[PDB]
Amino acid sequence: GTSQWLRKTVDSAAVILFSKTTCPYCKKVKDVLAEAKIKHATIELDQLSNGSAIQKCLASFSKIETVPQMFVRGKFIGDSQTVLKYYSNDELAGIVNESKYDYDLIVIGGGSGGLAAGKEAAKYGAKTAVLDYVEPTPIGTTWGLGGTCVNVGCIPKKLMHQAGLLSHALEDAEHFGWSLDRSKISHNWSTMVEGVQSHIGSLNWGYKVALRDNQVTYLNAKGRLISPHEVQITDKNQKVSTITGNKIILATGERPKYPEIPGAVEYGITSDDLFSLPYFPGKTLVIGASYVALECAGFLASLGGDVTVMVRSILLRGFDQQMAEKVGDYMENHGVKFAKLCVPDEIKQLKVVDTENNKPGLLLVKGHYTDGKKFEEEFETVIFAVGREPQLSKVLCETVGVKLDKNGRVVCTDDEQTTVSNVYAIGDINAGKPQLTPVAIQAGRYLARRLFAGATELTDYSNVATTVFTPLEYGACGLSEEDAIEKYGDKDIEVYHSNFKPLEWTVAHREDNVCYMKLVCRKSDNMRVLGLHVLGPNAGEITQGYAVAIKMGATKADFDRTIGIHPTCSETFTTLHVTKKSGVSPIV
Amino acid sequence: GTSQWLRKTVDSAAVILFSKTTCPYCKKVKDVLAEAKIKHATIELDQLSNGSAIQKCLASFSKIETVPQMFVRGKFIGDSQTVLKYYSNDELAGIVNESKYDYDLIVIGGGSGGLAAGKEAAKYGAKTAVLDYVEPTPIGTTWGLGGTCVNVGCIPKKLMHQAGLLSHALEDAEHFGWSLDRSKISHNWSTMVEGVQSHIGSLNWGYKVALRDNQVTYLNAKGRLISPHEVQITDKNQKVSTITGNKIILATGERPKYPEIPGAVEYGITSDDLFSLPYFPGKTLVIGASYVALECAGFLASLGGDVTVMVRSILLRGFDQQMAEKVGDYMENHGVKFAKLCVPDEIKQLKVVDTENNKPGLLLVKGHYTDGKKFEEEFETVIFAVGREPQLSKVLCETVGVKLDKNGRVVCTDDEQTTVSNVYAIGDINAGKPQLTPVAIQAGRYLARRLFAGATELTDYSNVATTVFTPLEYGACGLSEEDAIEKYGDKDIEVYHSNFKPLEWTVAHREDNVCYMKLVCRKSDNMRVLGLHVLGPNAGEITQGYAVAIKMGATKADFDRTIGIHPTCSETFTTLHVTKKSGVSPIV
Ligand SMILES: Cc1cc2nc3c(=O)[nH]c(=O)nc-3n(C[C@H](O)[C@H](O)[C@H](O)COP(=O)(O)OP(=O)(O)OC[C@H]3O[C@@H](n4cnc5c(N)ncnc54)[C@H](O)[C@@H]3O)c2cc1C
Ligand SMILES: Cc1cc2nc3c(=O)[nH]c(=O)nc-3n(C[C@H](O)[C@H](O)[C@H](O)COP(=O)(O)OP(=O)(O)OC[C@H]3O[C@@H](n4cnc5c(N)ncnc54)[C@H](O)[C@@H]3O)c2cc1C
Ligand SMILES: OCCN1CCN(CCO)CC1
Ligand SMILES: OCCN1CCN(CCO)CC1
Repeated sequence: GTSQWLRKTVDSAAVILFSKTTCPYCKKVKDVLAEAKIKHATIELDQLSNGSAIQKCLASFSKIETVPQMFVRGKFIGDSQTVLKYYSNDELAGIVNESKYDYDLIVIGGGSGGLAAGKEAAKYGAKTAVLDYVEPTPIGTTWGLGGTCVNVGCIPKKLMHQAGLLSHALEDAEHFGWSLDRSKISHNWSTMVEGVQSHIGSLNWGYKVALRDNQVTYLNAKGRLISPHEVQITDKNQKVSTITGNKIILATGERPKYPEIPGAVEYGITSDDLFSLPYFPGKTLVIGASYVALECAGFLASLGGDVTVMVRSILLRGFDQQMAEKVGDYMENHGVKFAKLCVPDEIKQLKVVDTENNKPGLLLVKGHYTDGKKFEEEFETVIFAVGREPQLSKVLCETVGVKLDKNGRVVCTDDEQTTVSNVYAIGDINAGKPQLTPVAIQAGRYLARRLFAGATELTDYSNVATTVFTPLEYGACGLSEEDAIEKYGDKDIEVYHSNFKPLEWTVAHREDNVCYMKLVCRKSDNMRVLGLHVLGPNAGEITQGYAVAIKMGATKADFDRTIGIHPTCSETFTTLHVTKKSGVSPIV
Repeated sequence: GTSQWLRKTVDSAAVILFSKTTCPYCKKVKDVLAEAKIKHATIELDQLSNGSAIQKCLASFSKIETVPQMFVRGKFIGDSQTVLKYYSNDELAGIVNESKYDYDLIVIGGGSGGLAAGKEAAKYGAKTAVLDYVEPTPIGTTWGLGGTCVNVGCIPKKLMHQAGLLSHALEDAEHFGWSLDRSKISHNWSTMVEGVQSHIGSLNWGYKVALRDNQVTYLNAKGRLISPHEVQITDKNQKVSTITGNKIILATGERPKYPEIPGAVEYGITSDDLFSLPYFPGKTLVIGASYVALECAGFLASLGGDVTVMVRSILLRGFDQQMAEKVGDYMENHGVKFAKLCVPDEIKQLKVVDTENNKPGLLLVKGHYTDGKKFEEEFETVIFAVGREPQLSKVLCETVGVKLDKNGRVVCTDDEQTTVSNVYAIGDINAGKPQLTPVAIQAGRYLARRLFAGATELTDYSNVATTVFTPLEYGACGLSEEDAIEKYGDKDIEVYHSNFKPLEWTVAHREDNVCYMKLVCRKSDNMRVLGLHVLGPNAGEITQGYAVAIKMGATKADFDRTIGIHPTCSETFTTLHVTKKSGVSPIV
């Protein structure tokens, strides 16, 4: 296995030094390379348990068993005397730059995963290019470098959520003694958008600086993989050229889906448009029941808007359905209207958007309920949040041999390798994986280290915690209650649960017995915690730390023996005692 | 060991049933006892690995080896036929009520620990009395049932902290698009206090109802332990009587210290007075540098007050001093003045408090700095926060034989037992233990289960997480960096750290590179996490979950392999990479 690891590492690293921490010759070479500004990976064999075996195995590549040993792109370059010879003869720069390809790595896609992968690879001397292109939405919306999360996802979404949370902060402040006249307080959408967009702009710019400062080539160009090592690029001017790369990372993400009904593309918008919308949405219909749908509906209602969500069947399919119902119940009790068991048939235009005065248009939405009654109501804005999908036939020619599944996502090994052995895929287009920004980042950074620094660590995609930033937030890590029961059987599952009330809600006169948490546990495995679920404020902060404990195999006894921090919401996880099977009420 | 456990369990339980989950005779007895409203502990031997040994060992108490076996106060009462005989002859109630003592348990002190202990004990049939008396402060302040945290500690402190946090919420709201005129917004102290006190009142009342509903006797009386089983009580009317108890729990807590300087008792106040203060403090001097001092100074300044903290030497002695300095720096940058290296000499009165119009008085504080310069400044309110101390010579006669340490705290075994074998101590008066409400609660609940339900589980007092609710909150779990270095040596310690910026602070134009976190790790123990530290918003929610992982022995690798929740503050713990020894800046 050492041999297989070493051969893969040598074949793939751009520039790599096999070293020992206590060798002056190893240090001679490192100082030369640093002085010449030559970035490289380093493997200190005296820090590896099988370093002595690695050292002997190196002779199969270099005919020598000593350190240091320098490799470039699979070729043994030399020991210390040889490296210094190249340097003193001004030959070293040419040696370390020789490649069959323009780049060691081409990343197609400049989002959460691709930027993380490209930046990390460049640290080890990989000559890296990152391609990013944002295809405009149907109304023409585009944005800068950084991907979905930065421009039209997690970042603006949570900032507008915070704008919404500040509404309840204004309400609460009076009860806590602050003297303010709410009846003169209103929200200005475009002032909020301008602040959000200024921050996004600082991220776009920061990423461009980051890539420059790491000697990564950034091309604002659409990339298309035409053969395993050839990426055809089309720039702003429609100029087409081809660049070649040793390793390719596909990191192209997804875009919103539209339903195939008249008027949807012409008159509706998606989340891609919402976060830079130059007019206030006004009275809004959200069609959809995903976390995007409910998050957007939620903050729009807390900003004072007249909001309706059209739900075909259930909320948050794939999430714990008890929690999903509690999430939606809170929203309905706090101003969000729900058109349940309802689907849209047609969007018709009644007024065009006012580009000069930044006012929405007006739309007539026709639909129908399962009981046969018709839905017909006017809205100023209609947001479709009915799923997202990859768009790879734009990005890889069918002839390259990269296998997709029936949803168009890339079929990968557990080390992100596609069916084309130099081509990898990370982030939302990697089939089967949780579609989250920190997953994409960990996947890309860890992959880059395996490709170019000899690492072995894989990304662990199990028990990845999430938070839905609805008006009352929902954090989760692990299995839903229903999935646990399906997998292990009802008799092997114990669920501990409790309502709770944040201390902050007491003086503010908010609800008893609405915030809620539970631990879904496996009886036959020492009451192992299979799933953790919390509905309450700051739910992402609550949940995150428990994800470490769940990764480590926490049991109910581990939660019990831990002491709470008081007064917090999270501490209630350390004193749960009511089981669902007991039938005792969880209210407090 | 089974024999020692069984003998202790039988001797101590008030009413206990040795049972098997699948015995109809065991169920006959349980239904009788439930019908007769006889509360008891139950031990299901068929759920214990050594139940068959326990079953045989029971014959040494009962001459029989079958289940069920019922015991009362150390006496075998009978099998099923005998218990039913007592019931059918109307003799059972008398049997289960016979005791050498008025109570199975007397709790002296109705605070966090004592209420938790008393309520839990009563669940197992322990006839329980809880005594609580609040000695008035020097200005006459008193309050109701529930202890320090409920009335004059964690609960009002965090509510006033929230009032302070809402100030920054009003500031932020404008940047997020809300239109409000701050120049007409002010804070009303007494409106806030009235809300806080209404909540506290609901807790006082809830505890009284809770005790009634659990058949606990609540005596609003000062208790004094005069012999191992005799508690002398003095009621509101100065009527003195004696009650007897089998087990005694001392749970009497501490009160604020005053320095011995002229005017301190006459003209200053403490936290005991602050949380119900009927006048606004106005321009305030806090003398002290504890978490109480800094928490109180912090919220008073965020409510708009003119606040100074007088610091003799350092902040937060006993806490990580890097974090303490960052905590204080934030406060100084946000309106809190610090009189450093300064001590008070004299408080003189310039105006008496206005009891009719609810306005503060006025005080002249004279003090001196270490460089010899004099301190002389006027304040409307002076708060002493210079430590807390037990007051047990009021509570136990010296002749009883309960050993105290040199600070007046009770010297306990690891199961809370004092040097008097039926007398236990929990909470703040238990020497050496973290002085926190959830510790007191876990200690009392777990002790009650050992005394009256045959449990063996001890309270684990190690790595107890904390949060200081200063304007920028500070959460911690485990060792300070300096304590780790002292214990293991600098060469065995690695510290990973980073600044961060909450997403909520971006649009709000708050500080870069002020929030901060670190993991203090042990190199020779697989990079075990010895201490976790975070300065930032919602720090108690951030910290809590990690305390489970630290309890389980988390390493740096366990943090790394866990995926972040984005966007949160807490996720930065999952991607730390800068070490202090590297010298690389932690800024971001
Ligand atoms: C509204 C919304 C809210 C969200 N909120 C959260 C949240 O709170 N927390 C969380 O963890 N996740 C959240 N997500 C998910 C997160 O945004 C994605 O998981 C993440 O962005 C995926 O990263 P990626 O690198 O796979 O793709 P992306 O970030 O989508 O980046 C892919 C980039 O490649 C570009 N591209 C596509 N094709 C090409 C091509 N041929 N050539 C060049 N460039 C191309 C794309 O235009 C894009 O810029 C949210 C998503 C949405 C839509
Ligand atoms: C300002 C302040 C803020 C705090 N904030 C926090 C925080 O945020 N989180 C946290 O975990 N901890 C906090 N604490 C600590 C917490 O309050 C204590 O750890 C906790 O209250 C100790 O509980 P206890 O049961 O030991 O004693 P107490 O809660 O003090 O209860 C003891 C009771 O016994 C009464 N008593 C005393 N003698 C007698 C007697 N002879 N007879 C009858 N009754 C008697 C006392 O008057 C009191 O009512 C704070 C403390 C203070 C002062
Ligand atoms: O989109 C469906 C995602 N789904 C929700 C999160 N789940 C994990 C937490 O319970 C798993 C899958
Ligand atoms: O009052 C001193 C308390 N002190 C602070 C908390 N510490 C633990 C977290 O680092 C331990 C002790």
